[PDB]
Amino acid sequence: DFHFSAIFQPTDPHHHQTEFAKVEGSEKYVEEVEVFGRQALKVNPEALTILAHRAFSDVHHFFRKDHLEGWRRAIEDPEASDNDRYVATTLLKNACIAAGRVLPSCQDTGTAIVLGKRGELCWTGGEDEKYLSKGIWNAYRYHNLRYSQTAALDMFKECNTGDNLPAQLDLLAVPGSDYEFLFIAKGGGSANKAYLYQETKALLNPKSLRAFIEEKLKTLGTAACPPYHIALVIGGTSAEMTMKTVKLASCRYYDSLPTTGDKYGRAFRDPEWEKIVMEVAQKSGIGAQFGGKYFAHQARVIRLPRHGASCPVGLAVSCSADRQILAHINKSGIYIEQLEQNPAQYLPTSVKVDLKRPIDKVRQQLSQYPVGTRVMLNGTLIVAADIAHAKIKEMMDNGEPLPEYMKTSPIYYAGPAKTPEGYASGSFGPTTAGRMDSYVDLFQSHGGSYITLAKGNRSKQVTDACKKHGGFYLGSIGGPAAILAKDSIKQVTCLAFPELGMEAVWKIEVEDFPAFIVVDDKGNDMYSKTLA
Amino acid sequence: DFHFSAIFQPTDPHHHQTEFAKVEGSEKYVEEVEVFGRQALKVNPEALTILAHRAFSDVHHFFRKDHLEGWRRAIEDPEASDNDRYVATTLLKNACIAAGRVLPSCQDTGTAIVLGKRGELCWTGGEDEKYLSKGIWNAYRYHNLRYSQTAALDMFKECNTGDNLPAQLDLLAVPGSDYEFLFIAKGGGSANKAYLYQETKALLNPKSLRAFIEEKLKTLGTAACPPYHIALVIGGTSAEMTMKTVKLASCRYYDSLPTTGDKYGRAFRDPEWEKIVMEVAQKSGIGAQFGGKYFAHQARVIRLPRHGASCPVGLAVSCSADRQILAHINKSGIYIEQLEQNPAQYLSVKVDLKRPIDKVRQQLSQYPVGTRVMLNGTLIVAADIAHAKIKEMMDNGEPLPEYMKTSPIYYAGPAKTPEGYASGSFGPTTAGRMDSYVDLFQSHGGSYITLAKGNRSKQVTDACKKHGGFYLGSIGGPAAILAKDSIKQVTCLAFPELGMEAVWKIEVEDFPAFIVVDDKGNDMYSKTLA
Ligand code: SF4
Ligand code: SF4
Repeated sequence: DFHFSAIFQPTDPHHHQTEFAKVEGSEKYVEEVEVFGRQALKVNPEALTILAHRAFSDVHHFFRKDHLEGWRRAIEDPEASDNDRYVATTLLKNACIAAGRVLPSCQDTGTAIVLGKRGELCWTGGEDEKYLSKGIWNAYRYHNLRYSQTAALDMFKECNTGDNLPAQLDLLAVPGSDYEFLFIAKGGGSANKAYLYQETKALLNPKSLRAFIEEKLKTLGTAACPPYHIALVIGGTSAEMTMKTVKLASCRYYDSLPTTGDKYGRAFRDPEWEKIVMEVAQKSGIGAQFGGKYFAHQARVIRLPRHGASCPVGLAVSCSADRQILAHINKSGIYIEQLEQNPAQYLPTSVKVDLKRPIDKVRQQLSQYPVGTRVMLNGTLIVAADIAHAKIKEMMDNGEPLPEYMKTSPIYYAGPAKTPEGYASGSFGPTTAGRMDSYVDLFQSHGGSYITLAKGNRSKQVTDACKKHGGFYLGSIGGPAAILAKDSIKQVTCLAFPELGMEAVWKIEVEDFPAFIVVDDKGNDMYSKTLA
Repeated sequence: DFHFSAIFQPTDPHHHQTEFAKVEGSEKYVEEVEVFGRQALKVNPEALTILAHRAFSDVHHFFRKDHLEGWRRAIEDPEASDNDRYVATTLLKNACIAAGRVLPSCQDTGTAIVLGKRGELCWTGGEDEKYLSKGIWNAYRYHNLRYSQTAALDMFKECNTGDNLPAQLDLLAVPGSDYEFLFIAKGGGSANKAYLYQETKALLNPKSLRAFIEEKLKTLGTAACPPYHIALVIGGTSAEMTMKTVKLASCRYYDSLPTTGDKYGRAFRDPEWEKIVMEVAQKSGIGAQFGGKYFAHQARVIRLPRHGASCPVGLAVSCSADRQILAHINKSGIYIEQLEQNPAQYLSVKVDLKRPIDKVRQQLSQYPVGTRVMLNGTLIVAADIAHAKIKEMMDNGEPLPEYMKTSPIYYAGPAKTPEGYASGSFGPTTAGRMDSYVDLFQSHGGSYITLAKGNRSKQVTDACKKHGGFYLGSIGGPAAILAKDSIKQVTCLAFPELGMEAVWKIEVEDFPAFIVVDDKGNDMYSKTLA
């Protein structure tokens, strides 16, 4: 006989385990009515604007307790490495700055994602996408965030949209008369560490699956600012469903699923395999960015049904800029998840490098030290990320020289958020280094980019380039954009390509800017053992 | 100033370009009403059951014109190879048999996927998932389809659900008072050829993008029964959004998008790059399964906005079992897309298996790869779970079973047998998924001859050379004509609890195949899919 079984059967579908705050007076936006014997809720669509505006403000200044507790664990665990403790302390101090509500926790204020669940009898007037987008627009326009969206005018010609739109608006039709939401401000670096694998039944045994996990976790590297919330989804009804599920799992949205399967194919969380993922992450030695135990805060593993011919697998992370917030609109008004507004309660050796010297003397100083050495940088950085590198390569392909401004100072891969009134800099942490790997040998062959500063492990071509050309790659801590702006970045000026907005080439002056020597001029790489 | 711009701005959002038939009497399930001054629609949820049942019945017996036209093009084009024409003719003849409404076009009757768009003022009572699922359950239970869904009792212990549930039910909240749908019966093999790449700005130039397309298309191989509808999505707001978009593009759901971008980041189809994809597909020589020009029916390329730090890319195909139906419910009733009910308007070495296997191997050794053969005799049928169970038995010290040593191994899983028929639809599954077993099984005295579809990895070529084996490629997709004309007896041999994934013993006549891998290190795909 027919038995309907929903794939997802959370025991807490409305997220009662989360603490919510009411938006004061917001009952004025809703009215209970009855039509054809059924209870319905009229919702003024301005409620959607108000809610999205608050969500995409709050999430940039505060974190959940589970995330903060993870950093505290990395500080207090005797098994944490010294670098684990240093990185987690830096990230907690960054969170304390961000809680001042001026500087966002990361310069990459993300793509705005809305998962909405509109009841059959929740009546908004139907212009939900426009009103949510207006709230998002307000959040990014009137706060010190960043416009991160790139429009395609044609296949290759691009421009920044200038407002962090469009958003990803996934509005679902569900039972009832309420409107439920998950808002995510998703960083690009962690979005890029969402991977889909097309596997088979041959994977589905303990030995094969553990070996697969060990291999795939290393491909995350440190490129998305660990400690990570790691999510792994085994199975699914389509690739897109697997990838949606792994995103939501990384946001802890599926924490209340059953922990056993059944003959109807329901989804389940698998605590045994979560523990295995954590053991693999800890034993990998990758650590909280620079070697140790704290590659991961926690793990979520969701097993899904599959077509017999298929086994899609999703792997994804939430990075240090772990930013999501639940909300709902009901007969009592607008409710939004309460994040931790006092992160300070979770709080309990270097070589000084003067960059205000000829770059060849800086190279000479760095050559004295092994990979893993912590340095403190003082002086000028030239800032250039993806679009600037591509434009400069295009100029060189058309016969122009590498610009002189690429030869005078170390190159910092970064893109700043907007500058608060009275501040020298907005949040201004590093970009993922690996995306620039194809340029390093070329630029060094033309006399520049001998020292680069960014975050994440890099490919072998960069290690080889630095050995051939007497170069270095310095790893900033990834994620602490607010404390870097507040304490280290003293002056920012636009140097080239002003038309590119935040993706222009900048000239910045820094003090006490921490980094580790990741790649030296001798063929060595701090990550060569843990990310072999 | 603020300007809202939806990412997707089709000029034909309601699919007016599609022809629909109304389900007779279905106005009884709907009532137009007015609530607080706006137009609304009451829908009896039984309409959802009726609609899903009809959609997931019709789609297994009929195709769209764009798909059928592609097979005709492959036959009529002087530049098509002989193998292109042979494969396209076989697939058209298969479609003619499926249009008899008894045998489905493919044994893999797919995962049931529903994209639904429920208007704000379309009121069903809210139990939409249950009522849609009942209609799907009805379609798979009361017709000669297949139960393809595998439930996980724990991480590794699995069972077939026995009813082709659960479905993928993606129900969206949209403006208005109607209910619009795309139903997809998605085969596993083409589902597996949905790929996500995480790229960078360094890809976004003509030379790099062309080279990327040329490399990634080859990774599709023939493993999802081409000619393909190829979809490519460049950009997206997340990996899952890129992958949803490439799925929908492959279903021609986004055909009416704009063809230029703007400063607000709207999605667009890119005809220039569609033409480039088609040029790459034709020049690859991969062909309609066995070399030629007809790797692809057509291409869809959608360019999306992206976060400056990100460039997700999706690549996906619709296979020979190209199965989707549009539908809508409105104040007049239930409307369902009309597919082509008259596909007919669009129109070797004999190998006796009734011998010791060593004699069959000796005969096959006389011929080069690319030779077309006709098989007559017993095939032993075993796919993914059966292979895993047999490996496990051997790892625990048990023999390779006798039934892996007597006959060619056909990798397949049958659909249900119609009353009065010898066999349900019964075409091949993708060979590559069994590659990890070939050397092992041959080392232990069996699986010397395998029969399936798709190009295989180098380990299989090496195994067949080391052990004196062969891989035979059936045409991929023509499951109904194979069942009607070639399969004479079917018996479950082992592991009956696995449903369609049991081991079967079948007796066949006139079963066509090509020698893809021989016993000498040669592979029919080595030039085109190196
Ligand atoms: S820089 Fe790091 S913390 Fe910020 S969004 Fe990118 S991956 Fe996340
Ligand atoms: S066997 Fe071929 S035609 Fe049938 S669903 Fe699989 S890929 Fe598609």
